[PDB]
Amino acid sequence: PFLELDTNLPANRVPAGLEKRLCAAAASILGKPADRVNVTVRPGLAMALSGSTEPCAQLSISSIGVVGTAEDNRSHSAHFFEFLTKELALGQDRILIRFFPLESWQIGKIGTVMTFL
Amino acid sequence: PFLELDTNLPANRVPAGLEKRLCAAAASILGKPADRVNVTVRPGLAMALSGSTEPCAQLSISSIGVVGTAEDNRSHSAHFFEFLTKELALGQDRILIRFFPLESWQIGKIGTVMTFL
Amino acid sequence: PFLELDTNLPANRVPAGLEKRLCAAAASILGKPADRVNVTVRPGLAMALSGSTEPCAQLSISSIGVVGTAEDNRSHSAHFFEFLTKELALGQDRILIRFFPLESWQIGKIGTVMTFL
Repeated sequence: PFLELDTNLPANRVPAGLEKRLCAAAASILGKPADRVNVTVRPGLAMALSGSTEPCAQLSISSIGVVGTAEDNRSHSAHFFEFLTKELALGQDRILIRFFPLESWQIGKIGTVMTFL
Repeated sequence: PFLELDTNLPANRVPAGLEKRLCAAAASILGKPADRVNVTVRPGLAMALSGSTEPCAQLSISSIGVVGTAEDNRSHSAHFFEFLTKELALGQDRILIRFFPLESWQIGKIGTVMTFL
Repeated sequence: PFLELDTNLPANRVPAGLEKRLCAAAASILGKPADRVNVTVRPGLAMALSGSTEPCAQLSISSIGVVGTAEDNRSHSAHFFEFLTKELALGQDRILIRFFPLESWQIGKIGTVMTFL
């Protein structure tokens, strides 16, 4: 899975090790191994969420197979909100998630694509 | 709507309050309330646009319903170019926009997805 | 084409001129002119790739027509991995690519969309 987190928290207010703890959280929530989880955190951005510049975070989750229905994404959403509200000390009104299904022909790995691996 | 702006302008050359003025602009252009507009600005990046590293900006716009046809996106494009060329003091050759339709099962909000709200 | 590169290398460890050399590389690999290539590099991020925070890079490639099959993307992947492993001095285990097809109604250029140009 690919997780990308944009936040207007400065880098020195993002907890040390967040990118590693998010790998372990995503592994349990999405049912994929932690060594196949990829996390990108982009702090110190200028953001408005719901029209407000108070601290906030945007998470994008992309994966093959597991983020492609409302019923699956409702479950994933509940668990990611619990994790992030605690780690970032944000209210649930200050986080949004987007889910993007991927197919194997879209993922370039070790000089080929996943269709052939 | 979700608006993401990448620019090679340094943070101290991006006008103060741009993320808030872009909420109000997007509200009028896309016909959605300003309190449902989300803006992310990422300044100080290394960019080439049309092969050139002169100051430039990339805007991504994602929304349910309203960015899914050529005729709608032509109108949105004209209005966003007018707003951004003035705010950033860039020529129209230095801006590109990408439009991405979303569906309600893709948006995680308050621990669920929008399909159920 | 649109190329977006996220890396946990600090800005002062990314080779000067990478955004320009990536325009020339993408032109040859994707068969589009260098003056239609757009590159965004975001350095200094907090990243884990395959569960590890060692130096790594994520590349996203979006284009009309040329990134929409496994056979095309296998070729593109091989060439981009050769370019990036040398430029960033990373192993092939530390890079992933995502490919995204676009349609002309999604691209805002000079105040319209590409459908009308």
